[PDB]
Amino acid sequence: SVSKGEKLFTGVVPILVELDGDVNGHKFSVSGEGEGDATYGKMSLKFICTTGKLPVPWPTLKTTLMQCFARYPDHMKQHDFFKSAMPEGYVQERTIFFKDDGNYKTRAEVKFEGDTLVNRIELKGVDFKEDGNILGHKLEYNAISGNANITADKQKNGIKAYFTIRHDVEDGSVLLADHYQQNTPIGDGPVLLPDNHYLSTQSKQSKDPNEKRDHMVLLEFVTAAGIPL
Repeated sequence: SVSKGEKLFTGVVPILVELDGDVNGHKFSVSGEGEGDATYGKMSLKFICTTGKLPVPWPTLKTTLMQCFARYPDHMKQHDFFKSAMPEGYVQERTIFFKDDGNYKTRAEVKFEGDTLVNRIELKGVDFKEDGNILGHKLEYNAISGNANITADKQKNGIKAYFTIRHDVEDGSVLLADHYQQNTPIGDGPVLLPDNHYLSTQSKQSKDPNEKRDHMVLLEFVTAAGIPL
């Protein structure tokens, strides 16, 4: 027996995201909603800080706030761990090390609740500088793109990923955010353990002009690559 989780993604899937965060004791929550269309690698999303002003920059939360919506080429479909874990889902854990600043540790469960793909997340950040580029809100609000490298993790029946995001800082410098990721299935069914490959993300990031809450609107396109036909 093999998984049939990928069949859950052939159409447009509603998305719901919930995050509770605590960075240097500053607590906050974020909710998000939108839709995923994995056939085209697409997600349309809007996130809102439900506790008032977000105490860290939106760009620092982007990667934390659903690699199951990636478009895998037909010739790479046997390497799509993320959909194979569905509907029971996966746990996604990261540590994100911000160069010369603190780190985020995140734990998420990504799974279906009925027809909705839900991403529930805890985030804890420690050791940040109150006057640094993060807690001081010195990061440009601009889209991020680029690659997430994926490798099998057979010992955990899952995957690992690694990549670094280069956040633009308002002084023209770059803040490097070194990501280390581990995903494990929640259910006990069959999963796909991939050969090495990457996910490439193209993003367009905006504000809703009528929205008074602190928020972020994204249009993301994510494609698997790195294995030749």
